[PDB]
Amino acid sequence: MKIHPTAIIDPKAELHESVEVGPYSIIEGNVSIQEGTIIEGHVKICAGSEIGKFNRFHQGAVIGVMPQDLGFNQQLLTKTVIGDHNIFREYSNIHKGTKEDSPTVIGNKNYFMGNSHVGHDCILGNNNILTHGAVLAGHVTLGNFAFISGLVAVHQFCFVGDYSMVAGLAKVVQDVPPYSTVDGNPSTVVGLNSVGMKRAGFSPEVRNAIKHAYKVIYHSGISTRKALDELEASGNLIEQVKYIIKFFRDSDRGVTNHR
Amino acid sequence: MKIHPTAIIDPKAELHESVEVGPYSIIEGNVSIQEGTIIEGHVKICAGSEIGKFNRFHQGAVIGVMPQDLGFNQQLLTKTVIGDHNIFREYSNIHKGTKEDSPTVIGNKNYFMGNSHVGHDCILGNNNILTHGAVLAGHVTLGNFAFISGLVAVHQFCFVGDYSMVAGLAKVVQDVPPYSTVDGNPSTVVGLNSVGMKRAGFSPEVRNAIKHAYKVIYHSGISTRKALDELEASGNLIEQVKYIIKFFRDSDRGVTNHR
Amino acid sequence: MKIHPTAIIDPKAELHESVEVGPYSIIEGNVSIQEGTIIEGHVKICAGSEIGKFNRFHQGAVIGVMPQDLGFNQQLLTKTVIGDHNIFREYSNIHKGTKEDSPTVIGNKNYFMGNSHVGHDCILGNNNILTHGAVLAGHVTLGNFAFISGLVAVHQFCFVGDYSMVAGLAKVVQDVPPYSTVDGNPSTVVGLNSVGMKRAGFSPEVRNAIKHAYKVIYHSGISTRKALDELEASGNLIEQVKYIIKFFRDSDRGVTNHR
Ligand SMILES: CCCCCCCCC[C@@H](O)CC(=O)N[C@H]1[C@H](O)[C@@H](CO)O[C@H](OP(=O)(O)OP(=O)(O)OC[C@H]2O[C@@H](n3ccc(=O)[nH]c3=O)[C@H](O)[C@@H]2O)[C@@H]1NC(C)=O
Ligand SMILES: CCCCCCCCC[C@@H](O)CC(=O)N[C@H]1[C@H](O)[C@@H](CO)O[C@H](OP(=O)(O)OP(=O)(O)OC[C@H]2O[C@@H](n3ccc(=O)[nH]c3=O)[C@H](O)[C@@H]2O)[C@@H]1NC(C)=O
Ligand SMILES: CCCCCCCCC[C@@H](O)CC(=O)N[C@H]1[C@H](O)[C@@H](CO)O[C@H](OP(=O)(O)OP(=O)(O)OC[C@H]2O[C@@H](n3ccc(=O)[nH]c3=O)[C@H](O)[C@@H]2O)[C@@H]1NC(C)=O
Repeated sequence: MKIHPTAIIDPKAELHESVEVGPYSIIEGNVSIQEGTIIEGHVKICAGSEIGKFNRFHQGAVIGVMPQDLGFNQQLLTKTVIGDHNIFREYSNIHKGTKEDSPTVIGNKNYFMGNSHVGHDCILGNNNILTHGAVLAGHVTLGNFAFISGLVAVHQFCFVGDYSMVAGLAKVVQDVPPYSTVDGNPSTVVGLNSVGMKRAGFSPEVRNAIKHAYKVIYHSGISTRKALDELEASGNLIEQVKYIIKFFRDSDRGVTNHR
Repeated sequence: MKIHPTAIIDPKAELHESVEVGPYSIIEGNVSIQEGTIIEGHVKICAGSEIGKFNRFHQGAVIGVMPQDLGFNQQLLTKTVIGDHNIFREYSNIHKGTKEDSPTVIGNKNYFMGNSHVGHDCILGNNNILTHGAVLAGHVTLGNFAFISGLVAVHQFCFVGDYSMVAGLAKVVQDVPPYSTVDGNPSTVVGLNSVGMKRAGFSPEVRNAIKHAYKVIYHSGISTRKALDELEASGNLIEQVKYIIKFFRDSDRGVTNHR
Repeated sequence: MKIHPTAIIDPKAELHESVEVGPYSIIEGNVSIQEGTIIEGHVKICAGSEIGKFNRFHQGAVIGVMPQDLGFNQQLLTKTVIGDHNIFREYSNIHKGTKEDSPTVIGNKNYFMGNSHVGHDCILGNNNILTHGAVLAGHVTLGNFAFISGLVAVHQFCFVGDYSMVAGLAKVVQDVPPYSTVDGNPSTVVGLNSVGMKRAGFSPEVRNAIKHAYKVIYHSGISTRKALDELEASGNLIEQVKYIIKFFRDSDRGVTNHR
């Protein structure tokens, strides 16, 4: 329940009694911080921030700061929604939404390495890793268990599928498909994120069905449109594969070129 | 006119009366800060810094710090010259000059996104954008309205032309030509920065003349030297095109290869 | 001998009397800082940190922070060993070891530019340069006089040889061989780091023997295995060349592909 005396916390900020705030941190008004959340030193939590339970914010992390959008109205009250059990490492930088009804949303059990960045209006699910120095532009969506490696940049309006991986230094300009590994500049889909599926304990049967789905899509000499139709006409598919199909059809920017 | 009590500001620092300095910021001696400039928390403004009007320095921004030059004499009094209406985002990092008569110069209406870096002796004009995590080496020159995307690195002694764009993750080793888009590792000129010229309200006539100039240079099967001569012998050219020609001739490192 | 009043330093921390600690810095218990070491503002030195003589830690540098390893036990007492005459620039980030008997080790006369990162269990020798925004993963080893340029990422378990260079933006996934230059994504060995060998004052005879060694390895139409055997059967070799041979044989991940 210990808070450092040299912390500047607004009277109105709704901090749970268990919460810890370190030296020279600054918490603004219109802030909710729930149970078990530990804040270190020099952390800034900006107005609009709704932080859940058992999160950690390491030194210099900056939460709910202004959108890096030159057309954004700074007098607006916009939000940063953060779930439970997230870790924000040193100088990680999370920006709030650009509209009253579009917050920046982070789920549970995500890990933001030092100096990593989440732009305005990003939506992240659960158990994601954003590695050191990686930057998401505004309006980037991650599903669950995505691994984004160091110094990656993700273009605005891209989706990153569940259990996908993006290697160091990759320039992502289109969607990263589920269960897949993306790499390079220009980046391409390399193949399956097998290591991630195994780590996640996917049965060999599911992993093979995911493999067959992408064999059809990417390794059968037919267009993506025809490949998706073939998969469906094939009969009853597992939900992972239905998810792959949906992901391809709903894609806004399109899906990263295959290598 | 409000300054936070926990700020360490040198008595000699020349701050205007309107200026605002946030919690735990450190301003040194030999600092001039003009009217309307707002400084947030944990900002450091180093000796030699001449800051203009209506600038903003977000949390943790570091201004006029020592050159990352191992041969530089730290006892020297060198400057960081910053104009009006500039925005320096969280943990952005601006380094001072390496000589008494060569300051680091930033003009007006520039935007430095979080964790972006301007090396010693850089010269930047007006209305430029330095996107998140981007780094300019020492002695980098930007004109006006250059857009430099996220996690770009620019080599020392490169020039970046007006209304040019550099995409994520590009490794810039030679000049970025005016009105052009550069991308990749190794980077190349992709084509015209049409989006930027339109946004800037260039007439179709000017945009087409810029297009014709580069068609000759890059798309007519002739050497750059011959292409520039052809353009001039063509008669009276618009000033944008004369600027393109001058930019190519005055280039020190040469101009980025075309794709 | 001057320490700022607003610094939070643990009573148990073993700081030499000459040491300087700037405003709003935080030093923890179980910290040794030797003679002549200057710390600026907002620097954090974490438990386990053994800092030598005449080092400098610029504003916001974070030393001995927790490993970015999700399987690491945070209750463990692990170390960060730093030698003499090192410079850590603004917001540079050094992480401690993951085991009691495996510290993170930095030698002497190294330079860590702003926002550069050394992951858990890295071993660095002397006179190395880690340029702005560059990131080393955990278990990265650098020898002596390695120059690592801006925004480079180095994969876990890679070795970087003496007097080697890695250009901006390079994605390093295998070893960087001694006296060599590595570049790109995917990165390759470009050739010899001649500039670095000359700067270091290598005689033309040694530089030529290094050149001949790599000519055999990389420019004689024979496998690396055969090339190394040929070099040895050639007779008495200089120690630089023996070092090249050893480096290739002892390599864990293998050595970066040649261009
Ligand atoms: C181009 C290199 C970029 C380097 C960036 C360094 C950032 C700083 C990081 C450091 O500070 C902290 C420290 O580095 N953290 C890492 C730590 O060093 C490492 C221990 O060595 O454990 C993990 O690395 P992991 O690679 O996840 O486990 P491992 O090495 O056993 O797996 C080997 C291969 O598995 C593939 N793979 C893994 C997962 C997956 O889902 N799919 C997949 O194929 C990957 O491509 C990888 O090449 C930690 N997480 C991270 C994010 O690094
Ligand atoms: C490889 C991806 C790198 C991602 C790096 C993210 C950094 C963090 C950024 C976030 O935090 C904040 C947040 O991302 N800021 C951006 C914000 O998200 C976005 C709203 O979505 O508005 C702008 O993006 P813009 O791309 O300028 O406008 P828009 O998306 O409508 O234009 C589409 C295309 O126009 C081309 N183009 C644009 C200008 C030009 O002159 N020429 C040109 O061709 C570009 O190549 C681009 O692909 C904001 N500025 C910036 C710098 O991102
Ligand atoms: C892709 C560009 C990446 C830019 C990243 C900028 C980071 C911020 C940096 C700034 O803030 C601070 C500021 O930039 N620091 C640099 C400073 O600007 C510069 C003065 O201009 O002096 C040095 O640059 P150096 O390149 O070492 O000396 P020089 O320019 O005379 O050598 C030219 C060529 O030598 C080759 N070479 C050099 C050494 C070697 O061993 N082998 C080798 O071949 C390199 O590939 C290089 O292209 C300083 N060190 C650094 C690390 O930049």
